[PDB]
Amino acid sequence: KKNSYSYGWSFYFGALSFIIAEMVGVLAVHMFIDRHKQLTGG
Repeated sequence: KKNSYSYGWSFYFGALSFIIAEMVGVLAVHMFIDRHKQLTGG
């Protein structure tokens, strides 16, 4: 006990990649719904 292990570096890059990929996905759904609403009207 009392080892004080650190999660250090690029494990955080995996975490940031999660956040970035999810923001990408939600913007993709934005593009779908707006692009379909464009061919709705007249």
